[PDB]
Amino acid sequence: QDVVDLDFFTQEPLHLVSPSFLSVTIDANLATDPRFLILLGSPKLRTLARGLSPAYLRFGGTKTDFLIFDPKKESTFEERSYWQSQVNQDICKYGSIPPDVEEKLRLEWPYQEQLLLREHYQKKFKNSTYSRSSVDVLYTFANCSGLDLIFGLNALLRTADLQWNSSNAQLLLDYCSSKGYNISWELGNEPNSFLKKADIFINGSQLGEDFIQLHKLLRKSTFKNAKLYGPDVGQPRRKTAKMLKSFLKAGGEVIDSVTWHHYYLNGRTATREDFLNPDVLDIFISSVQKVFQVVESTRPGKKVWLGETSSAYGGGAPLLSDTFAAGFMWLDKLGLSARMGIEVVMRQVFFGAGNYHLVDENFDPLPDYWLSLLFKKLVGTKVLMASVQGSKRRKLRVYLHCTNTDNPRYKEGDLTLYAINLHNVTKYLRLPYPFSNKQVDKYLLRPLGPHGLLSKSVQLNGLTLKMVDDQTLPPLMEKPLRPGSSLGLPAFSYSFFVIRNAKVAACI
Ligand SMILES: *[C@@H]1O[C@H](CO)[C@@H](O[C@@H]2O[C@H](CO)[C@@H](O[C@@H]3O[C@H](CO)[C@@H](O)[C@H](O)[C@@H]3O)[C@H](O)[C@H]2NC(C)=O)[C@H](O)[C@H]1NC(C)=O
Ligand SMILES: *[C@@H]1O[C@H](CO[C@@H]2O[C@@H](C)[C@@H](O)[C@@H](O)[C@@H]2O)[C@@H](O)[C@H](O)[C@H]1NC(C)=O
Ligand SMILES: *[C@@H]1O[C@H](CO)[C@@H](O)[C@H](O)[C@H]1NC(C)=O
Ligand SMILES: *[C@@H]1O[C@H](CO)[C@@H](O)[C@H](O)[C@H]1NC(C)=O
Repeated sequence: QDVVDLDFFTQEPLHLVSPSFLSVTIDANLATDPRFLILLGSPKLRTLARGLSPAYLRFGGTKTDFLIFDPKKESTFEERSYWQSQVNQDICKYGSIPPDVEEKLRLEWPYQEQLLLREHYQKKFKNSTYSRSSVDVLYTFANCSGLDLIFGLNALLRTADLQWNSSNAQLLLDYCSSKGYNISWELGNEPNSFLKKADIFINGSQLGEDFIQLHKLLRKSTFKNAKLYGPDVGQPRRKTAKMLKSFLKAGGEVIDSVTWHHYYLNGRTATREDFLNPDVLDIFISSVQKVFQVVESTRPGKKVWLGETSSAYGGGAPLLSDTFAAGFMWLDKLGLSARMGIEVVMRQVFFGAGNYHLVDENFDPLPDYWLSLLFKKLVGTKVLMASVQGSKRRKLRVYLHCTNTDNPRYKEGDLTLYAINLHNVTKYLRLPYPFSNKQVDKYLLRPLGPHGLLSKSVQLNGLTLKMVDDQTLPPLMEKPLRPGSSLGLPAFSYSFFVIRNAKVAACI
């Protein structure tokens, strides 16, 4: 019997996630050579980013601590040409990249991506500077896409006696004020590895004092209520958890959320079997619990965010992080993050170097994009609970929220269920009373073509998902089911199910 009874716990929300729960990053290394930020002027990338609104866009990464704002930095032919074409034009409606500039940057980009990835793996970072125009590219991309920019400041600018030197930050904050920019801030990226990356050790008490310093600058700015997030530590291995604890004790008062990072695997060694292994999926739960321990003992009730996360570190697992098979880790991470109290999850990366990107080198969406878009359209902020009967929940993983209220097909009280089947056979889910004779809309994702799970193309209810054109996402078409029918989930797949007229009081 491959028929599994669901239990639903709908009486009240377990947690409330932000409307921006599914958020994204742009790696700070896109600014190593700032010409490549102009790729963010693509109308195709804008269309795709808009599909994920509301969301935060976090500009950060290892390079956050090797970037220096220079208000007099010279621009390049690419940058000068891009900005010259936007003059006297509504950039959000009509902005594009000049075709010569677009062609050149796209020819150079695969070399650049190799450089960025190898620089990362060798841990040989140099300081580089970025201009006012670079800031403007990031700001307008985010603003035109309906995203909220979070900008990571360089925490390795240091005085003689090991204190953060805030003078470059001040330059930047003043520039942003003078343009009317609504930006939230971070300081430093993965401070736990500063010793390896820069042979400077900054401990968490000191980093907290640095955050205190920054908060004081933000209070004196024209944007007095700008938000401040930190400390963007790596996942909570012993020394990292100790550093998080000391940081929160010293600087925990001035941060609006606690940010940490997670990757399941080393991209160099990850296997196909690891991507489908529920034991790999389950280790994320240990990371989450350790984080909440540190936070509850120092700043209880403080919001906890995943500030940078994906399948595999080192730029992603080649031939795996950009596939349908990467969806199991991504959907499960969202499911668990919601159910365990994480308020925002920031996906490394929307676009950029690596293959854990949502959108590729030709600005085409990967399967994880489509998964993210369907999640955004269907899943609401109120987290409920589901479970499967029989204590084999490892391979059939289920999550339940109120249906997204912004969705015009659905109404107050409707439920969105989502489910992952990691068995090698089809499973059938039976809804419990009082949801057992309802109209249900199915949204089943399956990979397209001969590579099966390793495909980079995906179908929704048997229709290939593809952008209509550069300005247009497709409709995501439900498959209505017979009332009372069980919910069928093929081997190695994932699906959403919207329970219509469910009338759940908690979702109203
Ligand atoms: C976290 O990092 C800070 C460094 O920013 C450490 O603070 C420093 O700690 C040492 C104590 O071992 C201080 O050295 C002492 O200085 C006094 C003079 O002020 C001198 O009388 C002592 O003989 C000794 O040399 C140093 O001043 C201090 N710096 C600051 C700015 O406070 C801190 O100890 C570290 N904490 C942990 C738990 O690792
Ligand atoms: C499939 O997985 C097996 C273990 O899973 C169990 O058996 C399968 C057929 C389903 O009934 C599932 O619900 C069970 O949890 C492995 O031992 C077996 O080697 C695998 N079979 C194939 C054909 O790959
Ligand atoms: C980067 O520049 C800052 C100040 O401009 C300096 O303190 C730091 O040591 C430099 N680091 C590297 C790795 O070049
Ligand atoms: C901070 O950095 C600025 C700009 O590089 C430098 O001129 C200044 O001396 C530094 N301040 C301290 C307190 O070290």
